[PDB]
Amino acid sequence: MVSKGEELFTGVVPILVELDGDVNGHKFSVSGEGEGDATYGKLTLKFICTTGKLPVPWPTLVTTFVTCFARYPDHMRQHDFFKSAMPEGYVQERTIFFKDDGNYKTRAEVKFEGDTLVNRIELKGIDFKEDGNILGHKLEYNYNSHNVYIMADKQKNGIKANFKIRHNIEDGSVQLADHYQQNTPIGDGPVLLPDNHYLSYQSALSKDPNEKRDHMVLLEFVTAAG
Repeated sequence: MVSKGEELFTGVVPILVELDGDVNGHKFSVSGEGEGDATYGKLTLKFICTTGKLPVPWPTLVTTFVTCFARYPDHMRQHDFFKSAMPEGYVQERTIFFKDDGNYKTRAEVKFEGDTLVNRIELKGIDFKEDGNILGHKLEYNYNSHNVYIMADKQKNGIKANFKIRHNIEDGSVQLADHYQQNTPIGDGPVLLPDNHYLSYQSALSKDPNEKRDHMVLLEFVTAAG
């Protein structure tokens, strides 16, 4: 049988992303739009900084900017927490510790508003070096592939994960961003709590040659595996 959650993702779904951020008192907002195709694990999104110049590097926000679009192959259907929580949705929280620098704390609600899948985020960053790799914009505009290990969090009726993102620094070195994550359903309904598994990610960042606002174009693929 097909679940309500699964059914909401059988075709291409429009996405809206909204973020209000404050990093060391540098306040900013970002809007994003695009589409997700969960059958292929495929996200196509464009983000705009609506407040002017983004005060942090775009790559540092990629993980923050909708895992309900992951491709869960048929044999893993009973392990797809993210879709099972829909349409009421889930809260996705992270702390992201930038090694030798500050940290982001993010809280997002991911849910449907009509036919649009919305990721609404608040981000708070503190303890950054005003001249470091983040506030000093020393990170390359690119992105590495990663596997993320997902575990059930039974107590919380959700999932958790921790994983390392390594951002390439302009001098050939790497800026580690250690991610700690917890997701919990918004509604009171049942969800699917998964066996341990992983998600394989690839992300490509580009620019729209006709766009004059500070922005990022993201093509991201995410597939579940045992």
